[PDB]
Amino acid sequence: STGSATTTPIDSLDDAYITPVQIGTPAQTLNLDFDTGSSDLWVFSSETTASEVDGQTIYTPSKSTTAKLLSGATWSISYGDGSSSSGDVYTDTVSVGGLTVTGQAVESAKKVSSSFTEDSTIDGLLGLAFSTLNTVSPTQQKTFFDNAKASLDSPVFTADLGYHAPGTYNFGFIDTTAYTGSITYTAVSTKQGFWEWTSTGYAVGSGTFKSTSIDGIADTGTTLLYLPATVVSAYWAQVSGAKSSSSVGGYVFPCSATLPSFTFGVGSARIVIPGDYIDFGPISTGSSSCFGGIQSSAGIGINIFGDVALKAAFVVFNGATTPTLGFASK
Repeated sequence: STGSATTTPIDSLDDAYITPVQIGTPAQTLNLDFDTGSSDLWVFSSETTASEVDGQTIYTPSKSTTAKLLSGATWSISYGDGSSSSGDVYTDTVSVGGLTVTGQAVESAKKVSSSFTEDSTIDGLLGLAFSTLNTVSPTQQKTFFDNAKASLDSPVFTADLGYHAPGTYNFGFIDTTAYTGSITYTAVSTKQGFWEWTSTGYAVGSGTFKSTSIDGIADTGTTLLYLPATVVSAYWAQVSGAKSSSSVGGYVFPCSATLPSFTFGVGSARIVIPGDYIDFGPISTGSSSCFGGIQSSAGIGINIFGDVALKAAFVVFNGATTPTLGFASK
């Protein structure tokens, strides 16, 4: 089997991407944030505290004839951005773009933090990291991809995120018309539960490529590119007037600037992020200072190849016996 669904930026800055997902019988369609950096499929629901729901579409398990409460199961997750959610657990039928899993754990939120309430465009998350990170207790549950894997034509999924434009998540096949050149595959460590790999270096604009190992994670649920302070300083040094702002919490730059591109290495191959992908717009409404899309990972403990990097590439998440990651230009 295969599945294919279109993923769409939630706003004009590509702050995140949403993909429609069918849950239950009859289908309830929710727009979920596909997140290769986490492993819980959770949704706003009829159980969510009412004051915490502000425009999201909710899953109502009582209206799904295939929903079954998973007895005694709860979940609670806290994300790197400070947001969180928690609740109970049903199993139900879940379909993405024509691909169907019966018995998928659907984590129904009783509580969400303020940032989720404030984002009316995200109905929940669909985790695509490794199932060892799933938070369901006392019996950990499998991700949608883990459940679908054995049925897929090939044990893979692909992310093709657009810049200011729709894109595609495919399960079970590689669309060889979706990228240019070849796909370069690189090794993955699953020891932290992530799609963790080692970039071979970077360049800023037309500058010299610096060979240096950058360990980090391919994370479709993180907006920006988080890289070591030395690399981020080298990038923003090329932008007249850019500086690191303590009040804003990262590098900012004059909105009148034209940004240089940023290149990262995948083996001997190179992915080029165009400069405009690095512009996240005014720091506050009406400001002429703009937020940068490359920021330091120094306070994180891990580098994050988020959407800024991934949307410059066609990305294969290869769930073969030994998982690997593939990147092609597009």
